[PDB]
Amino acid sequence: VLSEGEWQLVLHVWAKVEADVAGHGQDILIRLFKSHPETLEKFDRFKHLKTEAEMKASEDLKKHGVTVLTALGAILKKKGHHEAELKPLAQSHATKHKIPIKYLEFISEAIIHVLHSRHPGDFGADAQGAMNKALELFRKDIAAKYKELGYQG
Ligand code: HEM
Repeated sequence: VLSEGEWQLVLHVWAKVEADVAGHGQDILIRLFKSHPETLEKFDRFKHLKTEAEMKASEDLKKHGVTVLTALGAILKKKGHHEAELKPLAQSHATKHKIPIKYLEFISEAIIHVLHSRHPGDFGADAQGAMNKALELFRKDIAAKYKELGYQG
């Protein structure tokens, strides 16, 4: 469980992410799709994109970046009390999208890389540790829902 001091670090940087959700979304999806190409194959709507330049040019990709970050933001601001927000997400990602838990680990690492690139001053090692802990909590709760449904990972 994160302390109140650790949640503050998390939400202090997230308030900067929120100044430009779309640019953040874009960087994070592209980082993920380049680092772990197998993730790109889950998206019929993106599968055609072959280069980084094509990814950067895609308005639909940018739109879906905002979608993801806005959902994640709603969860982070619950400070761990995120039952109502998490449930629908695990359900669709386990059963409809077929997303292994391992990919949620990949996208976590993309989020931490981009926050460190864009926000060094607010994202020192103490902030990075807090954000890793929040993302682990997110992953741990989703994984429990997966298990229930028979999809664990
Ligand atoms: C930070 C974690 C993630 C969050 C907050 C998240 C959130 C969302 C949201 C809110 C939607 C739209 C509503 C829905 O269908 O449930 C969505 C759709 C989807 N997500 Fe995620 N997602 C996450 C991770 C991922 C990852 C890691 C992948 C694939 C590697 C994935 C695959 C998908 C797919 C295939 C769709 C449907 C897109 C479409 O065709 O419209 N998601 N996600």
